[PDB]
Amino acid sequence: GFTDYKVADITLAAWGRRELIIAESEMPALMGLRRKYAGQQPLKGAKILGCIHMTIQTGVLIETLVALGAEVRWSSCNIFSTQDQAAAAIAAAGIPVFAWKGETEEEYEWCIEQTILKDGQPWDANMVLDDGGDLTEILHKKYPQMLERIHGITEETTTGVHRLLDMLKNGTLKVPAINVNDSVTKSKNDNKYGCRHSLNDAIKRGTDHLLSGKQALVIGYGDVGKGSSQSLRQEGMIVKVAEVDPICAMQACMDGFEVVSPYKNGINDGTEASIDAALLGKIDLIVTTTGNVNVCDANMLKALKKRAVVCNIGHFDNEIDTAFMRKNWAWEEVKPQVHKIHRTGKDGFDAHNDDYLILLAEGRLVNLGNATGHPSRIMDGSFANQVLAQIHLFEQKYADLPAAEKAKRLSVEVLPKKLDEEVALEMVKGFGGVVTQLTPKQAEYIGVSVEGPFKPDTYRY
Amino acid sequence: FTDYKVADITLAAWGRRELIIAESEMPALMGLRRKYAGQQPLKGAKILGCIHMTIQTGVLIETLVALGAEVRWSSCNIFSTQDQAAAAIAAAGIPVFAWKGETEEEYEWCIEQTILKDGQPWDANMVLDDGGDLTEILHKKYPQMLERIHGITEETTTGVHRLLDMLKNGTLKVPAINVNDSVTKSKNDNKYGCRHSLNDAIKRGTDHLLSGKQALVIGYGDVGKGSSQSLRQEGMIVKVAEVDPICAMQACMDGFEVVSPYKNGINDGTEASIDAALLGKIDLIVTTTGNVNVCDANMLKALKKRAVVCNIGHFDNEIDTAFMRKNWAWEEVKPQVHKIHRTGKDGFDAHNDDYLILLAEGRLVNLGNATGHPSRIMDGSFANQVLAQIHLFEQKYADLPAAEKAKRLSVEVLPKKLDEEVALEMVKGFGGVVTQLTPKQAEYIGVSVEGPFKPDTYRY
Amino acid sequence: GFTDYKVADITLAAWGRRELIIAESEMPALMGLRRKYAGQQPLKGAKILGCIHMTIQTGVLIETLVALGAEVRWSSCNIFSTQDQAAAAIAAAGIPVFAWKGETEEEYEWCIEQTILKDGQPWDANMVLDDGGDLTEILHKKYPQMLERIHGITEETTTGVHRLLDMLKNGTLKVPAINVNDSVTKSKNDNKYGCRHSLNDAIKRGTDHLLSGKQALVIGYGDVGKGSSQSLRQEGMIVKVAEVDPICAMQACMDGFEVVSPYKNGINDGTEASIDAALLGKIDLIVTTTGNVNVCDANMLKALKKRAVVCNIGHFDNEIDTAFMRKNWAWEEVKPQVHKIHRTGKDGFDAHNDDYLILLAEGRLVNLGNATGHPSRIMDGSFANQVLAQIHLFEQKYADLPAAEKAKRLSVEVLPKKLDEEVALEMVKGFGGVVTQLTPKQAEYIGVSVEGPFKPDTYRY
Amino acid sequence: GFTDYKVADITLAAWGRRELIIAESEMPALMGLRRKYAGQQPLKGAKILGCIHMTIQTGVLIETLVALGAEVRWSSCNIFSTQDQAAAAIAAAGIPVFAWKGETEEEYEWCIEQTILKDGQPWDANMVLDDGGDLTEILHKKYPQMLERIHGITEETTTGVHRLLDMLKNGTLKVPAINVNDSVTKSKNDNKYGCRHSLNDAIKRGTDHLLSGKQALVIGYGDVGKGSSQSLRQEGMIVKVAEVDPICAMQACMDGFEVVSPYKNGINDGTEASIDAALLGKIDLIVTTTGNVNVCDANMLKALKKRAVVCNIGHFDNEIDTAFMRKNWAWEEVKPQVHKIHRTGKDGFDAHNDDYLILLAEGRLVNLGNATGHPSRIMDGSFANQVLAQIHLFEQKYADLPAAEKAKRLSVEVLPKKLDEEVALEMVKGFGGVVTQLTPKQAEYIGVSVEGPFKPDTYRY
Ligand SMILES: NC(=O)c1ccc[n+]([C@@H]2O[C@H](COP(=O)([O-])OP(=O)(O)OC[C@H]3O[C@@H](n4cnc5c(N)ncnc54)[C@H](O)[C@@H]3O)[C@@H](O)[C@H]2O)c1
Ligand SMILES: NC(=O)c1ccc[n+]([C@@H]2O[C@H](COP(=O)([O-])OP(=O)(O)OC[C@H]3O[C@@H](n4cnc5c(N)ncnc54)[C@H](O)[C@@H]3O)[C@@H](O)[C@H]2O)c1
Ligand SMILES: NC(=O)c1ccc[n+]([C@@H]2O[C@H](COP(=O)([O-])OP(=O)(O)OC[C@H]3O[C@@H](n4cnc5c(N)ncnc54)[C@H](O)[C@@H]3O)[C@@H](O)[C@H]2O)c1
Ligand SMILES: NC(=O)c1ccc[n+]([C@@H]2O[C@H](COP(=O)([O-])OP(=O)(O)OC[C@H]3O[C@@H](n4cnc5c(N)ncnc54)[C@H](O)[C@@H]3O)[C@@H](O)[C@H]2O)c1
Ligand SMILES: Nc1ncnc2c1ncn2[C@@H]1O[C@H](CO)[C@@H](O)[C@H]1O
Ligand SMILES: [Hg+2]
Ligand SMILES: [Hg+2]
Ligand SMILES: [Hg+2]
Ligand SMILES: [Hg+2]
Ligand SMILES: [Hg+2]
Ligand SMILES: [Hg+2]
Ligand SMILES: [Hg+2]
Ligand SMILES: [Hg+2]
Ligand SMILES: [Hg+2]
Ligand SMILES: [Hg+2]
Repeated sequence: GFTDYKVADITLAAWGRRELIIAESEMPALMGLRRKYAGQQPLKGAKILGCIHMTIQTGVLIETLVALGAEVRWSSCNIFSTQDQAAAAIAAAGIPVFAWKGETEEEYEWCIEQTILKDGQPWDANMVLDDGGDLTEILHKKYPQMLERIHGITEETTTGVHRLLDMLKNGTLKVPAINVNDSVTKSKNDNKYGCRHSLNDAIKRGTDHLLSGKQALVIGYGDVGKGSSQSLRQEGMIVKVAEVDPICAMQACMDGFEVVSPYKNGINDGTEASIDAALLGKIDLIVTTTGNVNVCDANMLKALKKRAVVCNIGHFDNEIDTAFMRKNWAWEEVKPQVHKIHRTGKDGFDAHNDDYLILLAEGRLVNLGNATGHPSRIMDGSFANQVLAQIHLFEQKYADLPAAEKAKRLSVEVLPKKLDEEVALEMVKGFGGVVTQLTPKQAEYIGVSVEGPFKPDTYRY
Repeated sequence: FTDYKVADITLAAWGRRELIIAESEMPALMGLRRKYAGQQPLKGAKILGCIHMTIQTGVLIETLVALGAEVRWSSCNIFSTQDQAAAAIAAAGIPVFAWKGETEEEYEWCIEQTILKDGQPWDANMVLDDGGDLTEILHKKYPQMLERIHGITEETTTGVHRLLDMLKNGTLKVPAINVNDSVTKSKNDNKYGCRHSLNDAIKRGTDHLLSGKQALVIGYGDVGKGSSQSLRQEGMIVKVAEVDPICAMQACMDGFEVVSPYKNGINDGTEASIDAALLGKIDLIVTTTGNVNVCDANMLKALKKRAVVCNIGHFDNEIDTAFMRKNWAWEEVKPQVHKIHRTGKDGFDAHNDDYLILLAEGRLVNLGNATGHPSRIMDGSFANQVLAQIHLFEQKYADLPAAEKAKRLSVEVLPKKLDEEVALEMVKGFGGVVTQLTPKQAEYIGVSVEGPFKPDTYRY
Repeated sequence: GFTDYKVADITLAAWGRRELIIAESEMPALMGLRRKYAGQQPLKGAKILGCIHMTIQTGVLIETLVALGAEVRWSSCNIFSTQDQAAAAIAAAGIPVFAWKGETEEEYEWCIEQTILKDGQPWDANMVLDDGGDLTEILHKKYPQMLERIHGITEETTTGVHRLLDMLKNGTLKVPAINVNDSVTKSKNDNKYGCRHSLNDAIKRGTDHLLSGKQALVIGYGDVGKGSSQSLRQEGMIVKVAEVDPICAMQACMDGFEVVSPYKNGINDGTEASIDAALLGKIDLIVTTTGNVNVCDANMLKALKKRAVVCNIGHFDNEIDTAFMRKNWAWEEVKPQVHKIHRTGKDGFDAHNDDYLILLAEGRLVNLGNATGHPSRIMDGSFANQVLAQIHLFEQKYADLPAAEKAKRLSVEVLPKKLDEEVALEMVKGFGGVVTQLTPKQAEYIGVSVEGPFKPDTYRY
Repeated sequence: GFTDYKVADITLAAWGRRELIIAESEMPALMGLRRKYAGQQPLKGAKILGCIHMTIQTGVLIETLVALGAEVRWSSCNIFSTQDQAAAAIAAAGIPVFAWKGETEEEYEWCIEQTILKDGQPWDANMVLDDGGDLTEILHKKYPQMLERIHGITEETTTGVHRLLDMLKNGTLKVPAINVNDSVTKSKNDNKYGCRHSLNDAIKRGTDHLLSGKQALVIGYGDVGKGSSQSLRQEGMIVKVAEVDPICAMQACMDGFEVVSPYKNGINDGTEASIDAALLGKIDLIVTTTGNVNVCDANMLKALKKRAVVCNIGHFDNEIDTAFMRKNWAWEEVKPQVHKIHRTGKDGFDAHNDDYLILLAEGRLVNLGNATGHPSRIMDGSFANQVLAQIHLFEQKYADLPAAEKAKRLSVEVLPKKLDEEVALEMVKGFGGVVTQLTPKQAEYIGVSVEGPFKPDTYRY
């Protein structure tokens, strides 16, 4: 008689379970942790609030946490990112999950509240696993009594880590966090290769456009921008890159991309006159990758080539000024998470109008909104880090420390390099890769253990 | 002017024509030349320099001199000098001791001619090093000169490793700047420089088709990443070896098969541990590690007939060339190309089929068989070298009280703001246009509109 | 009260129409023909039996034939290739179409029969548009009388053209044909670049597998093999290629692939001992591209690495020995067109068994079965050629010619190079591409017209 | 006392011989022919006039002809293409060769005449091996009596075949020819992948310029322009392509290039105003690949970005208007085959002038002029076809045919596909590739012999 969940359709569970059984075979780092630690039950007593895209990959993460002893209550961190078969399979396993594809904002907030509250009162949570910081913010603003008994936060993504550091700087962070994003087996695997796999995927599923021979503009060349640029260049797009960071721009030039600004001399006045209309009038596809605000602005949207695709793969939809488009232009749904936005005006359009843009996932993360996000074998790295981070903070028991002892551990830290390497090794073995073992003489020559770690903490890979 | 030794001074006019082209390819370095000419920030600097005597190094040397410095220069490798570059520098009245094809004895004699002027220690007060050989000779043989030296700026991964070892052991006597770990060095030169120059060197030495053939790249650090791409972009089927599982994961995701020369990755020192089936299919092996003996005698015995062997790490002992010199007959094809006949030491059949081709006698192949990295890439490295010389010279460490010294005795990198300023001049060189953050966006991500744009933790 | 159709769900018509309007914007060659010829109605009196994948792209073709004066009756040429929203939109425009995704063989045969018959009697067809030759063969074997009134066949694909050339050599071909496949703007566009876009697309939709770092074997390196190999390599697969043709093998080597045989020394002795078990045990993905029979045989399937994906992008499913798999192994449906094939035997599978292969689209064309086939901007070339071919053979009126005139025109021919060039020019202008105009001096220098054709008939591009 | 040669430096022979011995190991098709035919001496009595770039590769070809029984007299077909060590090694083997790197035009013509004449009178030539048609033209215009006793011409390159086809159409061709260029193992090997190898090679040797991140324009997208574009794109250049052939242009778009014209709307109006000065002012590198005249004209050269590199890889230097630059601008030699062309005027220049172009090889084929041309393993295919073509025409003995029989055989033909396949098979084996053998059932299914040929003559690969 399990009823503590809300999903689109519980009858999708058998399909979900079939896809989780496949995903386990694609996630050797995560299933290596499930096997190594099952006997010790390192998360026995852990009560984890989780807010991360309710995908098949997240299903394998949740079932690993539970297999190691945890109880969880789960929600998705985006209105369009749930895979309803994954949510159904987790609910069918007796796990509280509140998530469906195509939530309203009001439904999204309700789902997070259903994880925080059990039977109308605060759950006895003692751990947080977050992607983006929405759940972390809600606890700090609305449930400070709950944070007293929470040992830590493990945060998936660049934007969430930024939010945590902002809190730590202001003295408002209440519990220590692990920056899961900045493991190399997360940042330089998931953020880059995941977007390489999933950006072109999402654009094909939404539009079935040919990409070969068409013009793209990628805004940003961080980890997401580098993967996104490759996703499109490998398909034969002519890609131009925009950046504010000249080091990232230098990489884009060396990687074979032209570096351009939407604005004349890179100076945005706020005026239409500052827009490079000739440049934007040639672009078939714009992708935002920044974690910043209004990097695809109203004046750019007005200047884009007719019938251009617009999408965002950064964490939050405000990278694109979709509010401007909702206020001024007519939205025609092609199919779910695909809109033609008619620049002829707000009330009504001609069905054969040529002056439209195609917006994917209403500006929300397009890989998860229009496809299935990153593949299992990539999310293996991110989620093996999540499990190690949950074990570490749970074992430290911050909530039970005296005040003077809390003050010494209240930090946002990354996992040790040795753990990042042990995750990587399982990922390499999963490809059938064979790492060389250093001879004792070689290990002495370069000043490392045969076991590693192999690099200094300053190393950038 | 006679205070120099080069292959042929008559090559000076050609070297000057190529320096004028290189200046047009090096906007970051020429931007510094123009920004700081007025102030003469290196007036009174006396720089001992030991780095590959190429056209690119010529532009560095003339930048230092234009900013007020005096220099004395040698190459840090027996095969890396461009004789036209060394001639142009000598013709400009700068002391330089370098030629392509030095013996080891000539190599040591060149470094000693920088250290000594007219038979006595030069009054040197700055060091610019690539690989640590000059640093090491000053510490072991000329410790007194180090009492008047304000610091060392070190170019390469291997040299920085040697500096950090000295610092660990308390033997380092002057502070150093790790130039290698600017992003506009490590993630520019080490990677993209090898992408440009490895296939260049192979083609000039052998003129072999690369497309369709099998390569093994040992290492997947910055040099191994660039080397793998140099080969893959030509259509090679590239396999990668690594001891670092994170670097191996990157190779797998970059589309390479990750393999070991040894069964299960375990080198037990015996022939039985060699994966003979794997090595018997390899047409090209490239070492990129900065480690010792990563292409060993048993690997060399197992390689496919007529495989090419080369090293692009700093030192020749990545490959066991000593083994080949002791066991096998060397046939010079042309300078820096040898066929190594596996049939015996004291002769070979001119038509023997059982040989390897060794490039640059196992020394850095890009510089030995071609011209190393291109100007527009070395612009990043060398703009960092100039900023690093200006910083340590302005700090005047040799002139500080003992207590002040002990606090400044470190191996540091340049600040990120300077790395970003070098990158911006490189981007403008390509006609790239960086976007300016709005005040609202700068507030939103918590940075200055001017930068720096990233925390020190950021890996790019 | 139109009712002369059978589709999955007429209510999908509005969605189909939205996608057709987008597809028109992606198909400048085909809509250039619709606009150039509308006034002249060159297919006035044409009654076309068509049997080509009922996709959005085929809808733009159909509505082009109709806009130039044709009547059509339409079936799909594959049980899984129909897009139900495309079939619905065509049914809704009052065109007879018999097609849905997931037909049985019996339902496939029934749909072809509904195009051939109108009200229980042979339709007064006078033109055939075919893909693969099945409708051509049915007319020749079962409705020979109908071929007396038919002016010609236009055939889309390599396999269909092979079958026509066989009929012509045996004297069994009754009407003239145009080989549409061998326009350069078909064979060197669709067959190659279409499979580049759509093979990785279909594998991602079916499995969501990471491709980067995994081992593929592509059987064949013709136009489909070339595009398929690029589809996988550009995602970071380690691709090996098999071939029987040493010229195509040479091209694969030069393109940077290792050329291997599933068989020791390339010799299939029919025994397990001739299988290269070491090679096949490292393969994560096998793709058949040959148009030949049993190129992924039972012994190969037994030797494949556990959890390998198996698929076919050739015209017919017998490239893979799926009959062996149905007889011997247990099929578990993951979701439509995705089956795990448990190598543990016939009489039950374990949900958690690790010893299975994944078969896509039951061995049928994977790009059309698991995704949407080639994109509109590629099918533009193929379908502009189809329209030109239909116009040409309909204008020649073979059925109306005296016997001695017929004998001189009974051929399998390609379209003239000038029309291939004019299709190409419209495709290039669709990218914003600008061709140079030869000066008269340069035209004279190379022996051509400023207007083209630019190349001799021998030219291979 | 052999003296019947002229080379730069006979002391380079031992170096040339060392490189020939390495080249033999890289040319398995050509050394397979040497082994197959040495016993039968099929070129016993052949007296071959040869005019083809005097490289190491050409050396292996010459020594193969000689090993099969031929005598030759040799010249280079370009003033800058000779490798002096190769010429020295051939002279040291007692073979008449007249060739050095850096000939004047007068020396070039003299070398060809030294092959034609032995001891001041016509040599008893009976075969011709040409690359570009210059020897063929001289024999037709100046030595018709020598053509009476010649059995055939074997022509290497696209430009030479065009010249033969013009002579055949005008009835002026006096002996039959084999078009070697249009073997697939020539045109789709040498012309494409040779230039892929050798273009970037020559640019790096001449300039040592970084190519990554810079802007290129390739004029033409036939076999040489396809290879050239890839040489540059694989280095990270941003490549734009010009074409007059829309089918070639459609290939460029689909391959991921922007297709542009040096002229506004592609139309040369006779004036500077029709030059797209905005486009050319961004180009760092222009490469001509056309076999046409003045495709990089004076007005394009005036508009190019300061410090741009200019080069040609088509057969003749007149692709670029170098006569304009010689008449109007000051040439500064950087080093051999590298000139800075100062656009500030003819008389002199400032050493630090910024307003110059860098011209490679004085506009002569840049791969051979600034590097070593194509590699041995590619030239293997071309030169195996040359040997087969020499055997074929020498065996046919056209010179000895009566007039009525000559008229039936006077043709420009390609080698049969079976021989092109046999060359490709030796090249594939050279890579370690393994071709699959068709089973009898598969051979019947696709209508071919198990031995091949595998494709119809219409097939384009
Ligand atoms: N969709 C996914 O699956 C996914 C995966 C990982 C991360 N993310 C999210 O993607 C975003 C980017 O993450 P990341 O790891 O690449 O961050 P990052 O810091 O590595 O890169 C962002 C880049 O944006 C650039 N930028 C900022 N403002 C700009 C502007 N106005 N114009 C141009 N460039 C500008 C920065 O200079 C920086 O290099 C974050 O919101 C992150 O949480 C999404
Ligand atoms: N030729 C050039 O122009 C050039 C340019 C830059 C640096 N360098 C030199 O190249 C070398 C490498 O520099 P880097 O910056 O790439 O260093 P790095 O530390 O980034 O990379 C070296 C890699 O070698 C790997 N490795 C070590 N031992 C190994 C073994 N036994 N088998 C397999 N892999 C092994 C390490 O795991 C590491 O990832 C250094 O010697 C450096 O000074 C040369
Ligand atoms: N799925 C699609 O959208 C699509 C697109 C175009 C064509 N097609 C179909 O794809 C198939 C191939 O078409 P194509 O145009 O590439 O034909 P093709 O003749 O160009 O190539 C087929 C290749 O298969 C090779 N081959 C044959 N038997 C082989 C074997 N046993 N092992 C290895 N290689 C073998 C041949 O040598 C040949 O090079 C045909 O059935 C055609 O109708 C499908
Ligand atoms: N350097 C080498 O080693 C090498 C190798 C092979 C061939 N070649 C020579 O290269 C040249 C090209 O040979 P190919 O086999 O590529 O010929 P091709 O006929 O395949 O291609 C030449 C292309 O140039 C295009 N073209 C002609 N005029 C043009 C113009 N004004 N603007 C743009 N495009 C234009 C044509 O449309 C055609 O596609 C010939 O001279 C040939 O002899 C040189
Ligand atoms: N399939 C997936 N399942 C769960 N989270 C994912 C998936 N694809 C991408 N993400 C995550 O989305 C985050 C952005 O909210 C990224 O940091 C990444 O770790
Ligand atoms: Hg979340
Ligand atoms: Hg999120
Ligand atoms: Hg750039
Ligand atoms: Hg040095
Ligand atoms: Hg060095
Ligand atoms: Hg791997
Ligand atoms: Hg069909
Ligand atoms: Hg079909
Ligand atoms: Hg010639
Ligand atoms: Hg020639």
